Amino acid sequence: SFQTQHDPRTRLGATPLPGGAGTRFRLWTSTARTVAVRVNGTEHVMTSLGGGIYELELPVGPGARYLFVLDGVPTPDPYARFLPDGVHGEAEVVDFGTFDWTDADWHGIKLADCVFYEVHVGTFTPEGTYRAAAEKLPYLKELGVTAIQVMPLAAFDGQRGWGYDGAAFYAPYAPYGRPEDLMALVDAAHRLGLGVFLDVVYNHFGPSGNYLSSYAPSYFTDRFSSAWGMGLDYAEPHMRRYVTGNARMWLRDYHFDGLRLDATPYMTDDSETHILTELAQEIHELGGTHLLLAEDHRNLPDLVTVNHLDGIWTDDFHHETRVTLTGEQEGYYAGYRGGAEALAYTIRRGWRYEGQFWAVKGEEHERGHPSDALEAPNFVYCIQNHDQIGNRPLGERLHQSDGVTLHEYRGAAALLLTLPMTPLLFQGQEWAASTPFQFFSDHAGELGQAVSEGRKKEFDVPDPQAEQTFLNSKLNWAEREGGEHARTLRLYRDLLRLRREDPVLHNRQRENLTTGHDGDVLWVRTVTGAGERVLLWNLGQDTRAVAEVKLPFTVPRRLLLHTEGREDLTLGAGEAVLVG
Ligand SMILES: OC[C@H]1O[C@H](O[C@H]2O[C@H](CO)[C@@H](O)[C@H](O)[C@H]2O)[C@H](O)[C@@H](O)[C@@H]1O
Ligand SMILES: OC[C@H]1O[C@H](O[C@H]2O[C@H](CO)[C@@H](O)[C@H](O)[C@H]2O)[C@H](O)[C@@H](O)[C@@H]1O
Ligand SMILES: OC[C@H]1O[C@@H](O)[C@H](O)[C@@H](O)[C@@H]1O
Ligand SMILES: OC[C@H]1O[C@H](O)[C@H](O)[C@@H](O)[C@@H]1O
Ligand SMILES: [Mg+2]
Repeated sequence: SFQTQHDPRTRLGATPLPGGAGTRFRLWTSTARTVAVRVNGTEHVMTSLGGGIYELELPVGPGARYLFVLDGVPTPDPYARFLPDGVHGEAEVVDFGTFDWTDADWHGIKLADCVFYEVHVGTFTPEGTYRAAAEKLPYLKELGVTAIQVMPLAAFDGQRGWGYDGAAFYAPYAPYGRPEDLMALVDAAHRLGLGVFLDVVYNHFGPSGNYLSSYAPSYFTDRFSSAWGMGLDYAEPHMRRYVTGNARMWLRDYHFDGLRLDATPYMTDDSETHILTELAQEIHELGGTHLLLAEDHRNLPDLVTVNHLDGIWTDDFHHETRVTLTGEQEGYYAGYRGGAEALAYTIRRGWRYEGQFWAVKGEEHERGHPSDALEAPNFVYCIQNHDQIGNRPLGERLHQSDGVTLHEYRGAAALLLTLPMTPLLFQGQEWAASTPFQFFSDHAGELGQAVSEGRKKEFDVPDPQAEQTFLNSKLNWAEREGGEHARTLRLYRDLLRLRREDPVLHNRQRENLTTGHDGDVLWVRTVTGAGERVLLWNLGQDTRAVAEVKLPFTVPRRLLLHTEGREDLTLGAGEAVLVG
């Protein structure tokens, strides 16, 4: 009996009318005294319906250009479906009915079947567009990933950016391509049997191009703030519907299989039904198999069990892994010892912090909750993602950090890709890419200068505003064909094939997973009705024979995969083996 709050009849923004009758324009304003739409350069006064709702139907169709005029001020449409001249410009009318989808036989992807591959459209290819990205889909299918995780596409200011400065949430960022180019990308992925997920940012708007307050200051609250402005007021139903409307667009209109909600701890809502719960209700009302994941550092199972999200990006695994390999202790890395025993524990518990004191200076509190309710697929694990690379001063990747060997990097991949938790890989990870992933932006004027200054002060640090910082983050595809890059790629392929094919590795139950250690050797054991597998990872500096590792069970004898392709059951420093 949940009824969506959304009706195409009353949708805010510009919506094509049936019967070729044109377009219905709608907006909500709490403060404007005069309200007009400017279409293709001509102003038309809009009809006042009450409740600050304004509407007008005109015989213009898809492709018409418009913005609204509030008390005589031309103002971009926050509900714009496309912004061909960027976030300060006219919107284009978009008709979602005209694209010829060929993915009728695609029915989404279950979380337990996902191996995510995180893509930044601007850097994934030289062109930095959906059309160029689509040409890499067969490579990704053959690689063995099953779901692309696309960084945010909401329009933001400037000619490149990560996506976290999105301001017009309904408008795919024009430099990447037109709406139909995005549809072509999703349709192509589906035809290859790959899922496509989108990163969406419902905790804040970027600093440039967000005009919602021009319509109604009450979209936002002074009670709390975001990084860029006033906090998003989830007590206000129009603010709720701005994001639930947006979620439904991406899923229904662009055929995304799921969404990754950025920084859910900062979606503040004291309503009876939390906005996260209402998001789940709204997307499920679509009657598909769409998934919602949360990026959430609180180690809070209620995200799944109460808000009915599907899973959670859980960084304790990533952090424990990095500290294991580097010994670093700056910032939140101080929360972790690292090492075989620490990793065994963190895997056993899903996440490490289940209520214990987090002693990180400046952040001290009792962090997290018991993980018992969560099942293996509910945890999303990685050893690399945009933040864990990009929030480093030089944006270097794990194998590029001081004191990490390629052998260790390959061992880390084996651990990640054999665990029943849902893995995520960052673009280029699979071939040990030579290129960093640095923080880049392209804001205008004083704001641009403030970002450059901000980055310098926070930590030579590459200037985020420099074109070179963007270009230095571009993938170099040719390099994967040779040397250590090719070796790493072969291993990733072998791991992903084993994940797919191995009947024991099909396990998705924490009940069947056990872990432990002998000195600096980590072991991870899976036992199902199909058999037994053990992953051993030598995190020490010396060589260890599998036969001499003390285990509370008899080690399986058959060598299924060795991270350095060795014939015998011996582990060099940093190496791993899967036995069965
Ligand atoms: O404060 C938020 C929630 O805390 C508890 O929920 C967590 O802790 C429980 C055991 O302490 C677990 O059973 C549960 O899976 C966790 O999410 C509390 O039980 C909830 O009602 C609170 O909302
Ligand atoms: O070598 C001095 C440091 O020893 C420990 O850290 C190392 O050993 C950990 C396993 O116990 C690894 O995770 C870590 O990468 C190593 O640096 C100790 O924890 C540190 O506090 C010492 O500085
Ligand atoms: O993983 C825990 C960390 O997550 C970060 O994203 C939080 O903002 C930071 O405060 C915390 O130390
Ligand atoms: O601005 C007048 C009213 O406009 C809309 O109804 C908002 O949903 C409501 O919260 C507000 O009180
Ligand atoms: Mg020992």
